[PDB]
Amino acid sequence: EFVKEHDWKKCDQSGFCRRNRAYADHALSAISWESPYKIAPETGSFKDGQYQAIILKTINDHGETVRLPLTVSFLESGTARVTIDEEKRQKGEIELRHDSKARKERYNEAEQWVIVGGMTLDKGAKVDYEDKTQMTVKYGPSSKFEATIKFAPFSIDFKRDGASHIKFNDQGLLNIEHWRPKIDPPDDSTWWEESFGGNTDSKPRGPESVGLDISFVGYEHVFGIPSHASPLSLKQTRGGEGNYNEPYRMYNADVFEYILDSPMTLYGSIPFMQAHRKDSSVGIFWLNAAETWVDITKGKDSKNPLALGVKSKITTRTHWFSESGLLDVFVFLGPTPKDIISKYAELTGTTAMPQEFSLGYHQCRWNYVSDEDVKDVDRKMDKFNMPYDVIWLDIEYTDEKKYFTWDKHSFKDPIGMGKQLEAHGRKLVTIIDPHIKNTNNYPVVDELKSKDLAVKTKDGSIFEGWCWPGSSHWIDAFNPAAREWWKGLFKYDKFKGTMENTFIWNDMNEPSVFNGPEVTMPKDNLHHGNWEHRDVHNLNGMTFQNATYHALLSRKPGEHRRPFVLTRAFFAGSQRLGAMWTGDNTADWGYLKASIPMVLSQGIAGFPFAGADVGGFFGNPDKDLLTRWYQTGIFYPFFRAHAHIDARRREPYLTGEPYNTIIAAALRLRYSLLPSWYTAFRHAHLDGTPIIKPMFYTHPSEEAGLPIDDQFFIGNTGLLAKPVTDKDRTSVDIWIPDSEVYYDYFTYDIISAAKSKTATLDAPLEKIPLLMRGGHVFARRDIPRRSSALMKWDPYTLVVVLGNDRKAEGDLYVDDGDSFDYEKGQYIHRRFIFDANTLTSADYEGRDDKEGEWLKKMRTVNVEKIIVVGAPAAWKGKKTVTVESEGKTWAAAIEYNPAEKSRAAFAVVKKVGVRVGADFKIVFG
Ligand SMILES: [Cl-]
Ligand SMILES: [Cl-]
Repeated sequence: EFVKEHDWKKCDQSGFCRRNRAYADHALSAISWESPYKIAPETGSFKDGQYQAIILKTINDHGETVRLPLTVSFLESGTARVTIDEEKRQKGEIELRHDSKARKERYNEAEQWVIVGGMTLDKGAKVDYEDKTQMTVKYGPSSKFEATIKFAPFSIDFKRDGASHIKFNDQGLLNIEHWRPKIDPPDDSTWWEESFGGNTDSKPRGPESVGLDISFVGYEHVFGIPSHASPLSLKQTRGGEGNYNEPYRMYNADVFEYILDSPMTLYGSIPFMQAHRKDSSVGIFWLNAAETWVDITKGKDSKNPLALGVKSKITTRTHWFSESGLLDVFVFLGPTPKDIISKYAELTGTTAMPQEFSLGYHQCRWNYVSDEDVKDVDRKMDKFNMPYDVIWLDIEYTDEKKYFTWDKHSFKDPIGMGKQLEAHGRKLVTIIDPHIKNTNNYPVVDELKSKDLAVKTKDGSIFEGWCWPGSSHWIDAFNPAAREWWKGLFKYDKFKGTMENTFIWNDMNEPSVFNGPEVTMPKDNLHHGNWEHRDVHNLNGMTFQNATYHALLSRKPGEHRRPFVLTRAFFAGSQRLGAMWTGDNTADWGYLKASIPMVLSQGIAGFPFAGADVGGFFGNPDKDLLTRWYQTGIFYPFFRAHAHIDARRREPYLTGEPYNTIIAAALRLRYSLLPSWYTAFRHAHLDGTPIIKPMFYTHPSEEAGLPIDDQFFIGNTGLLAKPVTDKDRTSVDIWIPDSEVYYDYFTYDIISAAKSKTATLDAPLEKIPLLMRGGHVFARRDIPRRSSALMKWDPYTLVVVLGNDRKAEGDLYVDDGDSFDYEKGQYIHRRFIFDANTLTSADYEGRDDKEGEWLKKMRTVNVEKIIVVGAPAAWKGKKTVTVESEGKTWAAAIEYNPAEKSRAAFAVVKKVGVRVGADFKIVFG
């Protein structure tokens, strides 16, 4: 590695963070503090779902003002948007220092990058009341939501169900740093040039941060703003036992040996926060791409939040501030977690339909050293009956760190290697990063430069800095021209050695710059549009993943298929583009434990296709740690083992017995559940539903679930997992959320019924703690195969899990896994309902029964086995069920097994013989 001992700005070393914390400190200390911002009421108009007005900020004691245009939008979804800009900058009436050509206006293209829907204004929104001091707009479903805009001082309260839920500027922390010239007087130490990390930011605009206090009234838990090594329920940041002392930071960065339990930034940022309490949820999305900090405090609503004499109800106070751009905030009023995340996904995108194979097990390290190493690992996985889908090539596969090349010594036959993988339906993933080596005899860099596709410096020169290849330039993927050029580099006939099973890993896209400040670009670099790097930093990774995504749609004439791209850096909207992982984690138990809250936070922030490196990246995991890590990793939506260059080889067959057998059983469970995992991804695509779901999401009425972040439900299955993540543990305590019956997935032991509680479950090394909730049906594939592609035509097993209602529902989505034919209806989506002794299968969307090639071939694929857990006693002695499908009726044998000790009664129907694409009805009893 280049950097050994890294320097990260603490809040006090970030000028605009210092200024905004100081602004908060002053406002909280001041007596009868009034925000110096007022709506000029005569400038206001409401029409057709939108309020527009001028906020006047008073900027000195003479009462001089600047004009800050306000726009409040009320969207058909019931979401609201509040935007504040700065008129002098809209007009261009400022002067940038240093003869800079940077844009004068406040960055206003975050919307262009992030927002894909949800923007229709609600012409049903209406002013309920309006005088010279305030106005209330009714909006949302049946006009149930209200926003009360107070003019002087400016504030907005967002209300429903007879209460305020979210307040803007209640504490008076609104801060829009208006443009000023650099003048010596007739505290400005952070206003202009700032130095850190071996770099001086020329700061041509001076101060321009935007900040606001957002209060969540009556909420004691807030969630989101990934990525951090931190609990799902976010910590306070202004001190106290078990709290942080610095704000959560979002400034995508390459953080060497990142630590646990910290508000420090990691590699990606999604500035979306939710607040949840029993039966009420709200949220905000802060649409800003610049460095952003969020302070969080909790206490009573009184100015001294520890005062006596006041009601105890807790308000969570949050203080958001970004270096530049618009103040631009979306407000979600729920009332459930599912509602909020759905509405957020309508705005920023749902999860892309994945390549099916990408849900399988990925095998990676730094590095497989040759094409022969790759082919050998492939063979050994099969020798050891460990299924996997993809083998990965880290940076040593390239010729001297030039992307779009292969090391000729070590990778002489990449097509041969590809074809070997293709023999089991397996894939290859190759790393490609945004740093393009600055060297002679390299057409990729020649074109990057001559076509003006590289990121620029403060004076418009091509930026140069160091990364893996040494001296490099960076693709400016903000430029559509750069994205279009990038597409051309990936065609199979151009990127020699690649073929139809080759997909792509994007890394170091924060961007990582080894000699740059905080290992990234200078803030005064310039991008396409003449935006400063400060304006757009948190978007950078996403623009690069975007470029690569679009490059993989078609790589030869007539091809049109789903990309698979892994990214390190990301933003709101990256869910449209592929997977993420949590970067360079460490081979230790605390990082295994921490992975679960991190991966959960990803999904509730609308980017669920997420995982952590299995085994941990840095170091050498003990055999038990590695084994437990597989048992956790099979529940990551993105499931990959990876290891640092100095770490011992740890392909899973190297572990030794008994670990090999336990790891193989974990892999087989992941594969068996693939039908249900894929269906979970379908729901993420349809409406932004998380793939693995925390308790707050599934059980919004159960208050005790709010701080729980070590257990989760899988998709739409009712499967409740709590992996073991502690050394030498041989049992686990699972929180049972409700009064439903819960069954051990493996033994059908009844773990709980009738009442929410904590249950202790035996959990030796060989146990994966996994429960099945009553009321659910899920599909699996029992026949073990070497890869997901080799399962494609195999029969399904349905597991029907009954509680006392003897009623259940679930679903199964299947398609060709690769094309966009799903857009034209070429898929199977079954809704399974058990009710009144009958299991039925119907099309999920109610479509009437034109079959393409894939649908036709699926006519050979059946449901063959049904297992009913919690089978009623009345079925005892009955030797058949009656099956009806496609006009034919027949008996199928059923085996009834009575309850025994704590094991549930269960019944098994074998050789059901019904095609999965057809309606059916099966009557029991
Ligand atoms: Cl002005
Ligand atoms: Cl749910």
